[PDB]
Amino acid sequence: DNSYKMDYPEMGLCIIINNKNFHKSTGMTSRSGTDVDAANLRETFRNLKYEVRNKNDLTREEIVELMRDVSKEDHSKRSSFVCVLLSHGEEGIIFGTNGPVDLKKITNFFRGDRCRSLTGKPKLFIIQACRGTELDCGIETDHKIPVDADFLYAYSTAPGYYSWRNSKDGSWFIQSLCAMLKQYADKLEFMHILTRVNRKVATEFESFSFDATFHAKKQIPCIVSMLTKELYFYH
Amino acid sequence: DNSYKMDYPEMGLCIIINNKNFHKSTGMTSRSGTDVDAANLRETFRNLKYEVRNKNDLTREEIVELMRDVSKEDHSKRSSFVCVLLSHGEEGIIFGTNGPVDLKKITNFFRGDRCRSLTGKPKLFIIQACRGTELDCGIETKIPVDADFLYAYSTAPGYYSWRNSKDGSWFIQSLCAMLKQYADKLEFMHILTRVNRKVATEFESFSFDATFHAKKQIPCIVSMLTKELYFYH
Repeated sequence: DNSYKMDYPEMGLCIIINNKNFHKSTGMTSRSGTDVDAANLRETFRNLKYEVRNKNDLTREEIVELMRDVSKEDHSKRSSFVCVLLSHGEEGIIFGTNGPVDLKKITNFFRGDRCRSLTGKPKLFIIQACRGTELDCGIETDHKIPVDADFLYAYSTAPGYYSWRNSKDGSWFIQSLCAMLKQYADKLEFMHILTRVNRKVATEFESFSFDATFHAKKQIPCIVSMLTKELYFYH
Repeated sequence: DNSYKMDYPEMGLCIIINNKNFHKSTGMTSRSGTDVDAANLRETFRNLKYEVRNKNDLTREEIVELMRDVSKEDHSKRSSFVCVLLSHGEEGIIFGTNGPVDLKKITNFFRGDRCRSLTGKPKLFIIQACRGTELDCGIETKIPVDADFLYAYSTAPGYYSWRNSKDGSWFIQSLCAMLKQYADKLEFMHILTRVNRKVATEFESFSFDATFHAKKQIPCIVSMLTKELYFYH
């Protein structure tokens, strides 16, 4: 038994929180091309057999609340839990429409002692948001368990860095995560899928700008795993 | 391709920074039994065919200076790079014998653009050090310059890291055990996943004082790798 039990009646919920438009008081631009991401996500996870629920333009208060409700549901019949966050952010932070929520505040609702029906089941958080402003110039070659266990955070960039979005095909990371889940969810283990995602983002993408500052910029996502087991979507 | 090229003339360097004794001005206590870890790590990585270099009780300047030099070597004929840190720490920082060093400072020496002979090769950083003071109560029952890095932390962000003076630290004890048993079989991520399960299930703190009793720990895999990693073939 080196892999999670994924043959529970349901695979689980998959909450997509999609933030496109922010209050004038924040002074944050609208996130163009994000609805593409939310639609790609919804289809991908439907196919994996997740119970998808899309939420658009949520406030900081609305995020906490939705996470509170979802955490208090009964996940006994559910294999796992997934939560995708699409928005602006900084290191450790995602923005609701009216301002910042600490990621740790949304994730703690699910800590193995606050959501018993998820204990020992994989908690997955996919985060498409900036973790800072650094830009990657690239380089040429062309029993008891810990309450913090069973979490996986799949960030779109390295700590400190900007996360790139294309207005037409959505964010680099989500685009690549979906393509890769569709292609490999039936064969590969989840780390190996996210690893392939890393290569796709790292090698197939390069920013374009009339501004040399913002031009030719690269990106690598960042996989963060406190999973105790192998994770396969198929049985 | 899917897997890193691990058939260069050499596996690579495995630098082990092991700090036991700290300077009086630090107020820091000595890290009893840490040598057990350093020893264990030495045998393990030697058996993985790495050129192992052990360093004991380095200052913050010495650590930075050591990393700077290693990053300036020619790693052309080397498959990967490994550096293990055994010391006191805080979120994002490890301790020299005489004070703090930002981790980001030591890793930056090996950024794809600063260590050109390591570009496209796995850079592994294994960190046995606190990332804060929190205790876990537990519960019932062209490429990017930041690419090809992996961090094997002993704990989750914000948390303390447990060590047994005699038997070795929970994490390094489990890592070494797991590498010994599986480096010839599994891909690295899956090894480290076994490390998590092992630390999470097999270890539990004991104290006469409730504050410190029955505490748990989970390690934290941070991967910006772009390929699978097999220590063989």
